[PDB]
Amino acid sequence: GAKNYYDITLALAGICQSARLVQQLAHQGHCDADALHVSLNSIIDMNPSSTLAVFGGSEANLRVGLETLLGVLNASSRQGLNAELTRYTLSLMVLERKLSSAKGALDTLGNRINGLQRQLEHFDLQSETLMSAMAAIYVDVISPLGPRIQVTGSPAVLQSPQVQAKVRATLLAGIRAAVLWHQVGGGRLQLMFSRNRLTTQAKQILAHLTPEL
Repeated sequence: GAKNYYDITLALAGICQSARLVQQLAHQGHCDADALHVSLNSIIDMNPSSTLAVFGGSEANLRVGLETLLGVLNASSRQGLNAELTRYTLSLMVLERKLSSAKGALDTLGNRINGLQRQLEHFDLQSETLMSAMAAIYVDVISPLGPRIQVTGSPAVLQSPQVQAKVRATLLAGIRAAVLWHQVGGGRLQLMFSRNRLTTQAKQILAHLTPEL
């Protein structure tokens, strides 16, 4: 309800989970299938009753994001594989701010997302058809609002249109988490001023998820 770090940490973890799945897809051509399922579902899972409900109601569904958030906030090379994750997280945050400023854009986005029912009737969420349809929302509605997010990895892997579609759909999940992040009190300054609170909160959730350790 009132602004709190538990909810802000969860929404940031959703942004970071998109960043990490993109990195996996760009280098390997495949990613954590359970995490991708959670992130893609967050796009279509209508009228959530809490922040955690966006991600299916269980903290375990954000494990990838919560681990990623720890390195994005505290790992400080501006280089290495870890720095790719920071670049993607910040680029999604920048693009979301452009989206939320652009008159009519969030309305267009919602209408396009609900229109995925045109294909969901016949095809599963993780199918090529749906991945392509999700990618087209990102490319048609969001990406034009700034210079492209630069995705690198294995150049030949990234030549696959199926990989490109999975990457764009995962970016759309990242934008959707960034909208939530701002709705629950996150933002540029709040992040500058709360890196430890967020880090501590993420490590507490990861401990809660691991009673055997």
